[PDB]
Order: sequence, then structure tokens, then C-alpha cells
Amino acid sequence: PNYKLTYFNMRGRAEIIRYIFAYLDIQYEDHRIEQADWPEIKSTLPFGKIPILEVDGLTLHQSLAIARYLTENTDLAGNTEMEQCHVDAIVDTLDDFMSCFPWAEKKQDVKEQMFNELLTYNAPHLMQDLDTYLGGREWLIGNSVTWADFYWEICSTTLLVFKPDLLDNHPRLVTLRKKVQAIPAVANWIKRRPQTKL
Amino acid sequence: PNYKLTYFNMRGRAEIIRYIFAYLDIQYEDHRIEQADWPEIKSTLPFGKIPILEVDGLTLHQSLAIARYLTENTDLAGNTEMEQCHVDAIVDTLDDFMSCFPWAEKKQDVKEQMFNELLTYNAPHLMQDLDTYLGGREWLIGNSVTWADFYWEICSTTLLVFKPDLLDNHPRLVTLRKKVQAIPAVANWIKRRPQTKL
Ligand SMILES: COc1cccc(-c2ccc(C(=O)NC3CCN(CC(F)(F)F)CC3)cn2)c1
Ligand SMILES: N[C@@H](CCC(=O)N[C@@H](CS)C(=O)NCC(=O)O)C(=O)O
Ligand SMILES: [Mg+2]
Repeated sequence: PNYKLTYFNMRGRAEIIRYIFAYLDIQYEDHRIEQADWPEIKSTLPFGKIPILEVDGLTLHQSLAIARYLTENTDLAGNTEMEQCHVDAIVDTLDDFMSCFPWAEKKQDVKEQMFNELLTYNAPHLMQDLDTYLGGREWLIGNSVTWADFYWEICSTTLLVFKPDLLDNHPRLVTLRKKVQAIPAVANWIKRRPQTKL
Repeated sequence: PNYKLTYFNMRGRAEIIRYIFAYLDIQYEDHRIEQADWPEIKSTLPFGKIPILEVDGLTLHQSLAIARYLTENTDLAGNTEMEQCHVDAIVDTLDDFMSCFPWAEKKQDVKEQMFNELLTYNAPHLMQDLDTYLGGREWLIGNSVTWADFYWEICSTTLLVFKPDLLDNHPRLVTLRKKVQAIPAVANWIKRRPQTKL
């Protein structure tokens, strides 16, 4: 069973796949491309977008669809059909925000303006809604860790790059961030992975 | 279970759920609202976004996460993990494009411009990709209809209001809509459902 992950040299939307792998102890090759190799590959893929996962000469796309596939009947999945939902909902609420950023804007000031808006106007509200949804439970979904707990910590990672005082009023979020990061197989990948801004 | 789905009087985000309910033949409370009682409601919601589904007072959110949850252990789900990964991928790719529209934009002309240019440049790029992902095959994924075909006809239905000629060069994509529409339960729902623009 053969794994070639394709994406740019960034955590980005691949990091949810790379946390899963290294958690669930599975060998993959981590194929990281140059911004200038991209069009040559972009042309050949059915949907022109990455990440993508090749699974013995089979081509998968859409990080979360993939993420959801590598966790169907595993302990990062929800212990029940309802908890699979909340997981997917939690993930999509975060992707919904993360997906808002003009990541690929080449006009810098125009980009910075848009990033700053969202990080002051929309961010704290998302953090709020999250903390409350967490309330006082140990994980986001049910009684153990799930990949939604991973998406969160990953999304939170990149947001923290751009606005450090973000979780100041949410220790229960810094707690959760940190409790996800201290997991053996997670903790170790965080130590080894390439060191990219994004 | 007792299902209560809450949304506006329209299709938009809730429709994928309504289709699934009809196909699956699941009795459910289809509660629609006018703005009038919106922030009155919005308050009582973990994430203050709709559609939402109450399943015995247990509230669930994210339209796709819910639709998925509702297709779990049916055939609508895709017939194999691998397919289900594809069905998800298409649903996201579809949802990704849709979330690119300024839906609530009240400067009518900025709407028009972006809308028309999104159909101009973005939309036909996704059409060829969908067209050629579909091929001459019957359904988008697998040997049988999955909830990704449902979403295609729901999405393409709404975008066709704004650009009728949208699919005038993708015979095969109009083919897929008709195969979705002629499904008895869906065709029943179609004629039953109330008349709204979107
Ligand atoms: C992990 O937390 C998330 C969740 C969702 C999205 C992202 C995310 C998305 C995009 C990027 C990003 O920076 N993508 C770039 C956009 C610019 N392109 C330039 C291109 F397309 F020309 F190659 C490279 C990929 C980073 N993180 C991160
Ligand atoms: N919903 C998609 C978003 C995928 C996406 O558009 N990825 C970006 C990189 S972050 C991309 O391929 N952009 C470069 C391009 O447009 O070709 C997913 O979850 O994978
Ligand atoms: Mg999405």
C-alpha cells in the first residue's frame, strides 16, 4: 500500500495529512514541490489543485476528503456517527475560516490588508465560538483525540504566526493546542518536520 | 430519530440535506424562516451559522457534515472508502467554488461583475474539469448515484440562474443533472418543494 503525498514546501493544507500519517505510524514519501515545478504538474491533475495523494497509481484530491479517508475506522475518527459529524463540522468551521484567506494574492499590500481584517475582525469570534463549544471537555469531540483536534492545532499554528496575542483570552485553547502537540507520534513529527513559515 | 432542519426559505446550503432526506425517505421537520426571527435564533447556536439540524435536541451544524452524516451506511455515501473519498472531494471542490461568491453582497454591481467574471473565468475552468472527470460515465463516482451527483445538480441549478449558457458546451454535464432530477424521490421533491429564486 503505497503513499506519495504531493504539495508545496509548507504545512498548509497538507499538514492535516502529515499529522495523520506520523500519528498512525504509516510510511509515506513527502513530495514537496517548488513554486516553479507547479504548472507542469497543475496541468496533469484532474482538478488543478493540491494537496493530492497517490495511492498505488490512484489519484486522490481535497485534503479533508483525504484526511477523512485515512481516518475511516481508526481512533482519530469519531466513536460514533454523531461524533463523525461534529468532527466534520468542527473541521469545516475551521476550514471555512482558513479558506477565507487570500493566500495566493500576489499584490502584497492588497493581501496584507485582507489578512489583517480577518485576523482582527473574524478571528477572535471564531476563537470565542470554539472555547465555548469546547466548554470544559478535554477534547473537541467526545472522550479521546480526533483529527479535528489535529486540524485545530494546525490551523491555530498558522494563525499564531500572523497574530500572536490570539489565544491570550483562551487558555483552554492554548491547553488543547498543547495537549495535541505533546502526543508521542505527533510530538515527534513536530520536532522533525521541515521548518516552514506556513 | 426525530429530525428538525432549520434554514431560510430557499435552496442554497440546506438543499443537499433535503435531497438526501427525500432520497433516503426520512421523515423530517423542514423548518424555514424569514430574517424576522433570525438574531433571536442565532443567539442559541454554538456557531451562529445555519443550516443546522436538531436530532432530538442534539444540535448539529455544517451542511456538508450533516449531509454526510445522513448518508452514512447508505449507498448515497459511495460504495467504498476510496469512492467515499472521491465523493467528498467532489463535494468540497463544488462547495469551494460556491463559497467564492459574494452571497450577501449588497452593492448590486460589484455582485454582477464578480458573479459574471466568476462564471467567465473560474466556472468554465471547473466545468471542463468536472466534464472530463465525469467522462462519458453514468454518475460522477462509482456504478451508482452518490450525494456528489446530488450536489452537482443543486449547485449547477443555482449557477444556471445567473448564466443559462453556462453548460451549453458540456452536454454531458446537462446529462448528469437530468439523471439526478429524474430519480423518482428527487423528482417528487423537485415538484413539491416551494418556489424560491435560490
Ligand atoms: C493548516 O492550516 C491551514 C488550513 C487551511 C489552509 C491553510 C493554508 C492554505 C494556503 C496556504 C498557502 O500559503 N498556499 C500557497 C498560496 C500561494 N501558492 C503559490 C502558487 F500557487 F503559485 F504555487 C503556494 C501555495 C497555506 N496554508 C492552512
Ligand atoms: N479545498 C481545497 C483547496 C485546495 C487548493 O486550492 N490548494 C491550493 C494550494 S493551498 C492550490 O492548489 N493552489 C495553487 C493553484 O491554484 O494551482 C482543499 O482542501 O484541498
Ligand atoms: Mg469546505
